[PDB]
Amino acid sequence: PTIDFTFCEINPKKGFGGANGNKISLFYNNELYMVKFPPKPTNGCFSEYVACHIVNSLGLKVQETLLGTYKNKIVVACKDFTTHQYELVDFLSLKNTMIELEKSGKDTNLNDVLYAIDNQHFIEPKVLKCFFWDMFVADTLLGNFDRHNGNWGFLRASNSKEYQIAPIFDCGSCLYPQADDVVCQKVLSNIDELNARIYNFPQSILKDDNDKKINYYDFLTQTNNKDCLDALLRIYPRIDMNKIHSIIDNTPFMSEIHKEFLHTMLDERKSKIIDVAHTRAIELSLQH
Amino acid sequence: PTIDFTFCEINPKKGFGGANGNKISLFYNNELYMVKFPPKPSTHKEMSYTNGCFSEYVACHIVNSLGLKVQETLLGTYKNKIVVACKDFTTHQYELVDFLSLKNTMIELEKSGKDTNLNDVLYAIDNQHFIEPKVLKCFFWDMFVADTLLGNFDRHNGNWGFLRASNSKEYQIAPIFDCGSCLYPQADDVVCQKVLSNIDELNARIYNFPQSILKDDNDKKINYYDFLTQTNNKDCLDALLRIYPRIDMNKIHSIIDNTPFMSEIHKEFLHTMLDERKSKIIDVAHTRAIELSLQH
Ligand SMILES: Nc1ncnc2c1ncn2[C@@H]1O[C@H](COP(=O)(O)OP(=O)(O)O)[C@@H](O)[C@H]1O
Ligand SMILES: Nc1ncnc2c1ncn2[C@@H]1O[C@H](COP(=O)(O)OP(=O)(O)O)[C@@H](O)[C@H]1O
Ligand SMILES: [Mg+2]
Ligand SMILES: [Mg+2]
Repeated sequence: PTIDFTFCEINPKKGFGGANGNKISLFYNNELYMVKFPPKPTNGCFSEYVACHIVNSLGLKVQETLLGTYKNKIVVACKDFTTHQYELVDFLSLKNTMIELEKSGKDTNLNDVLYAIDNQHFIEPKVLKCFFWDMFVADTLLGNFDRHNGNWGFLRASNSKEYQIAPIFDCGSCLYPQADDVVCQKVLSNIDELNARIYNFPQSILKDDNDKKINYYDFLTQTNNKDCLDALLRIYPRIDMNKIHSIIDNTPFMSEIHKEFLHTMLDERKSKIIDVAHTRAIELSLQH
Repeated sequence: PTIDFTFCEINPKKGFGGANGNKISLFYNNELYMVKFPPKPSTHKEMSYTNGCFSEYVACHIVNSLGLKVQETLLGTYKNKIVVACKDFTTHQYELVDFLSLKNTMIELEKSGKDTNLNDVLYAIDNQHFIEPKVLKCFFWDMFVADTLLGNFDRHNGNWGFLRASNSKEYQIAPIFDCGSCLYPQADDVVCQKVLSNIDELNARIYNFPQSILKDDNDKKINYYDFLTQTNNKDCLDALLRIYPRIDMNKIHSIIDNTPFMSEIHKEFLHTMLDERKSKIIDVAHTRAIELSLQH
C-alpha cells in the first residue's frame, strides 16, 4: 500500500518558506507534517525521501519523511519540527551577524562559513563544527549540490535564549533529481558519462578562496583539515550499503530503472569518493 | 540625529535573514533593533554601495508620515560604518511569517509562492486564513499606494507579511519593512545632477521606472503610472481615496531635510522626485478616483 494524504486535516494557520514548490501544513498520525509539493509538469520529492532516510541510517538527526499521494500529485511529507513553540533560524541568519567579514550570510565561501561557526554564539562552536562536517560527509555521499546557508540551522524554543541544532532538512537537492528514466539508462551505459557524475559534478555549493565551487573528490582526498578528516572517521563506520540499498528498494512510487540508477550511483559514490578519502584519513591519522 | 551605536549592547542570540547585507541585534534606549549594513562589494571605485541605508530610513519615515504602520528607522554608525537601525518587531515572542510562506500554501494555483502575479497574490489574499481577507486586502492596497509614491521596485512576497504570537495560533499584519528598494537607490550624485537638468531623464523615472515587482497576467511588471490611472479595481481606488488626504508634503520634505549624510544634490533630487511622483502619478490617479465615485 501507498499512503494517501489527500484527506488529512489541513492546518490553515501555518505556511513555509522556500521557492522550490508549494507547501501545506497538515495532520497525519495526529502530528503536523510539512507536505512539499512539486511544480506541476517530481524527482525532488523522491530525492528528499531517499536522502533523508539515508541520512538517518548514518546516525544523523534528520527530519522524518514519507512519500504519498495528494490529489493529482506525488509529494513528500516532512514531519514538522517547529511545532510546540519551536522556531527555526537558518545558518544564513546567523552568518548575517559576521559583520567584520564584509560578506553576506548568503555567501557560501567555506573559510567564511567556518569563521562564522567559530565566532557564533547560538551553539558551542566545537559541537556545531562537528555537525557541519558530519553533514558535508553525508552530502558528499548524497551528491548534494545545494546546501546553501538557508538549508540548515537551529531551533530556538520560544521564551528562552536556548538553541539546539535543527534536524537536517531539505535534502531535495541530492541524488540526481534532474535524471529521467532516459538520463539514467544513459549514465549506466556510458562509463565516461557515469564517471563525470562522480568526479566532476554534482559539486558542493561551498566555495574555496578563488570562489570556485568545491569538488567533493578533489577536496576530501586532498584536505588536511583535521575536522573534516575526523568527521570522515566518525561517519564512515555508520554507512551501511545494505540498509541503503534496502531504503532505495522500499521507496514507494519510484520506477525500477530509477532504483537501479540510485543503487549503482550510490555504490560508485561510496567507493570512488568516501572509501578513497576514508582510507587516506586512516593513513594520516595512524601517522604518529 | 546621527547616533553612534558602537557601544550599545550586542545581543548575540538573534540574527536576521535576507541577502542585502549584514544584520545585528542590539539594545538602544532599552529596546532591540535590527541594525542593517549595506552590502560592501570587494571594490567600489566611483560607485555607491551605500544608498539602500538612506532609502530605507527616508522611505519608512514617509510611510510613517502616511499613517501606515511601519518600522521606526534611525541612521547612525556602528564601528565607523553607516547603518540603518530598524526597531525590531519580532520581539516579545512574535515570529515574522512572510506572505511568501502564506502564498506557498495556495497549492491549487500551481504557481510558486515566490511568484508575484497580481491576480495570484489577490487570490492568496482572498483565500488565506491568517487574517480576515477584507482587512488584509485593505492593508495590501494601502501598501501599494505607498509603494507608488515611493517608487518601490522590489515589494516581493517576502518583503511583507504577518506577526504570529509564539504563544501562537494567531496573526496580525506586520509593520511595513524593507523599504530599502524605494526612492531610486541606484542614484548617485552624478545621476541626481543629471535628472535635475534633463526633464526627459526625470520623466523616465516617473512613467517608465521604477516599476512594481507585481505582474499582470501577461507576466510583465505593473507600471505604476499606467496601472493606477487606468485600474477599475475598486479596492485599489479605495486605498487611493484613504491615503491621499494623509499625504503631507511638508512633513515629507522635512523628513528629507533632516536626513543625515545625504548630499544637498541628493536631497534636492528627492524633494523634486517626490513632488513629481506626487503630482504626475498620485494626483492624476486620485483626481480620476474622485471622478469615478461621482453621480449624475
Ligand atoms: N521538517 C520541517 N519542519 C519545519 N519546518 C521546515 C521543515 N523543513 C523545512 N522547513 C521550513 O520550510 C522551508 C522550505 O523547506 P525546503 O525543503 O527548504 O523547501 P524548498 O526546497 O522549496 O526551499 C525551509 O526553509 C524551512 O524554513
Ligand atoms: N523591523 C524588523 N524587526 C524585526 N525583524 C525584521 C525587521 N525587518 C526585517 N526583519 C527580518 O529580517 C530580514 C531581513 O530584513 P530586510 O530589511 O528585508 O533585509 P534585506 O533587504 O537584506 O533582505 C527580513 O526578511 C525579516 O524577516
Ligand atoms: Mg530550501
Ligand atoms: Mg528582504
